[PDB]
Amino acid sequence: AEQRNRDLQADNQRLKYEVEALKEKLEHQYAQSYKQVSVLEDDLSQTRAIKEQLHKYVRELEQANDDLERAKRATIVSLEDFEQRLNQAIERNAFLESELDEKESLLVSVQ
Amino acid sequence: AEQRNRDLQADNQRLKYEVEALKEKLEHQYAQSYKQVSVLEDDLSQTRAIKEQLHKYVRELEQANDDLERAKRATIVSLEDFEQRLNQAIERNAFLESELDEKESLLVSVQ
Amino acid sequence: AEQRNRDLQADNQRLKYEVEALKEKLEHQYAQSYKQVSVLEDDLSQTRAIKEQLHKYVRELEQANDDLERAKRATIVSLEDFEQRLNQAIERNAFLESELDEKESLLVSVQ
Amino acid sequence: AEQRNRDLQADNQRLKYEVEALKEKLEHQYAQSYKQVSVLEDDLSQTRAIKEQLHKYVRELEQANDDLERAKRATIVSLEDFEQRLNQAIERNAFLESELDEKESLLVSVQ
Ligand SMILES: [Hg+2]
Ligand SMILES: [Hg+2]
Repeated sequence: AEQRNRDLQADNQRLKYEVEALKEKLEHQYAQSYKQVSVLEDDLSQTRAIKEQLHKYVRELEQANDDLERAKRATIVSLEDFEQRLNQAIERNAFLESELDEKESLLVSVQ
Repeated sequence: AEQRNRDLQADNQRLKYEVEALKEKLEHQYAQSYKQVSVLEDDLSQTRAIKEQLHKYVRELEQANDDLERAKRATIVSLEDFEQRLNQAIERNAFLESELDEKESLLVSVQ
Repeated sequence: AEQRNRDLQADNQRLKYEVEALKEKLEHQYAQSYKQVSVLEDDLSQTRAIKEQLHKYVRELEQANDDLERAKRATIVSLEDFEQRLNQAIERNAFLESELDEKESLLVSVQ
Repeated sequence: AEQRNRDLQADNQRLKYEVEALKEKLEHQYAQSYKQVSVLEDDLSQTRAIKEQLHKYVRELEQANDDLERAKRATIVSLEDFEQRLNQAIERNAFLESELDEKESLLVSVQ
């Protein structure tokens, strides 16, 4: 009965000190995890920001590809209208030349 | 005087032939130049037609050069508009990279 | 003295429970923090890869752009060469006109 | 008698001056005809020369045109290469965007 009291007293003090030690590991572990979660949350913010920028980046490359398309069509068509004009000049020149052939036929008959 | 008759009649006959043959040489000529005049008139009409055609040729060349300047502008402008969209994407890319380094800085501290 | 042993035993049982639940909490928190840090370390190497890819691959666009500008500059040069030739064709033709004006007045003079 | 001798003389003198008047009409016709044929021959030679010049010069414009077409096509090849590279960039950066979405999910899950 007294033996038992003694040893209950001894186990009581052991377990109180164990509880105190663990409450302290838990407080360290906590402070730790709050700090980690701080950066996780920062990482989430910054990540979603970067994902929206990448999405804008894809949209912008698409727009550049549309403008490239337009450039290609603008140069070809502009150069095509020019050609129809030069072809009209070349055609007039071929006529000038046939008329010179007829003048030549005229002059070469002379004596 | 009789010696003189057979002589002057003999010599007026020679002149009559000379006249006859000069009238034929003049007629060769009068006919050759009649044709040449005709060719000359025709040459004048054809040279006038050819200068009018040459005038139309210069108007076409002049328009063709106008249209080529047109095509220069349309090519340069449309490609400049592409470049402005391309530069915009490239700027977006530069900014992504800057955000990723901001994020790398955040995470290098993790341990 | 019996009551005293009962009181202490019940104290000692509540302390032993508190000890198990503290150790259980510490473990489960250790394990969760551990899993968070792995995530962030993985996010670090991934960020470094993404930044290096965007650097490499933007270079490929500026390089195609370099090749575009070169081709475009050659197109302008050729356009401008062609404009010079057209200016010169115009001037030559002007001189041909004057010379045909000269033939006409000659034709008009000998007719 | 002597009356006839005078008579034949009036005819003789009348014929020498006919021969004179004819010889001079012939001379003026040759001055004239030479002037005409001279102009026609020179025109024939000038006409052939003008035809050569027009032909050489239209062939320069046509060569300049080929050269411009040559630079144009290299520009379109450049631009088509660049379209392929933008299409490749659109796909790559949509891949990266997906990676970031997957990372965001993982960061959420680990809280
Ligand atoms: Hg957040
Ligand atoms: Hg890495």
